[PDB]
Amino acid sequence: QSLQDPFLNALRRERVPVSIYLVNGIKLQGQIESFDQFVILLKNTVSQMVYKHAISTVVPSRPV
Amino acid sequence: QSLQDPFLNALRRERVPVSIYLVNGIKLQGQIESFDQFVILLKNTVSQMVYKHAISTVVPSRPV
Amino acid sequence: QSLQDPFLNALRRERVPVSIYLVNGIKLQGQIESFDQFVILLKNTVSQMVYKHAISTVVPSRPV
Amino acid sequence: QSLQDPFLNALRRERVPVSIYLVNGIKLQGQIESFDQFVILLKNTVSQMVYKHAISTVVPSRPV
Amino acid sequence: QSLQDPFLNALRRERVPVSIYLVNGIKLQGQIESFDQFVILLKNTVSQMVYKHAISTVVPSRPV
Amino acid sequence: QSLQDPFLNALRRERVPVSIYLVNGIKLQGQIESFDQFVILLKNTVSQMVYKHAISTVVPSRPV
RNA sequence: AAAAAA
RNA sequence: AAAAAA
RNA sequence: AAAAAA
Repeated sequence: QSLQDPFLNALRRERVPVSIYLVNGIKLQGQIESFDQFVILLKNTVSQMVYKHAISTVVPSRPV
Repeated sequence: QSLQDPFLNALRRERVPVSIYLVNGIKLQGQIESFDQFVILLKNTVSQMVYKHAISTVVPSRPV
Repeated sequence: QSLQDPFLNALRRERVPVSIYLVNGIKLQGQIESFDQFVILLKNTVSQMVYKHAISTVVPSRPV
Repeated sequence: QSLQDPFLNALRRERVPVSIYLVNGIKLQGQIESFDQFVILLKNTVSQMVYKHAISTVVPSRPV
Repeated sequence: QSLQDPFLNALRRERVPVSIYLVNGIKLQGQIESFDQFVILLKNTVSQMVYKHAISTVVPSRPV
Repeated sequence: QSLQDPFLNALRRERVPVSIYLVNGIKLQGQIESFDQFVILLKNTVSQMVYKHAISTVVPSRPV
């Protein structure tokens, strides 16, 4: 089992806007387009690839 | 045996408010809803997913 | 399936200029010549080898 | 075999006060209460869980 | 296969002066003397051991 | 073959004073008493345990 | 120990 | 989101 | 390349 995947899959399904905060404190904003074991694709004006190892937190702008 | 799971599990069941300190010094506050091998679910205004690799310390508010 | 390889591979073939952001905020600019499991080859004035573990994000200049 | 465990077990056994310095330079102080493969429990006024991956050094306040 | 090793082996063979930038932005300069799976030996006035996990980029002072 | 063990082992036996630089720039000074897969034992006023994952470079004072 | 420098 | 504090 | 911002 897991908990990371159902959490991310939910923000993906529901198109909820998230804030992904990186290990350096930088805050990226957009929507989970998709993800795998090591990365998350984050869509704003463009899709960008975010390595998971650089992520602190994934915060939804509203509950799930 | 494990030490991480029992400690985290006790804060979970006992609804103990914790400060989670990140590798960059930032202090997150809330309660542990659940956790898995790589992430912890922290509830305050909302539930954010916190990656364990970004965590320094998990500090209880009261002794457990 | 993978998500990291197809995304990186598309920027490679389509000669798409990318910004690579490091875990320390520094933005590297250039094009992806190639990559493997642990590193990415980035071309600008020269080819530098960038370790994936030092990468936060890989941001395309145009959508892909 | 190992060397990390006999070292920590000694500071635990002997109740020696230690300084654990984190990767961000922060200095935590207390006594090793216990540890496993990934974390160390550090007792001061409260016990807190310190992930090993966030640790630079474990310095005793006196030789072992 | 790989791509990291042929790249480093080339800078080693050809005695090309490199700049190795660390995850903290510090820039070390010298020549790859040798390397393994986890470290690179960098020769200037003295040889020093650089852990790979602390490296951002390996930049040649001229193309390969 | 390994490269890390022979280099570290030579500084150990030859009692060579080394500077150990952390991923945060801090320079530790002393001598290598011993080391294992994950940690290095550094002696100055006392022996501190230094986690390898927190190390950038190990720099000898004299050539070895 | 900056609830966090797109 | 300092093409980068030997 | 801050022997180290509980």
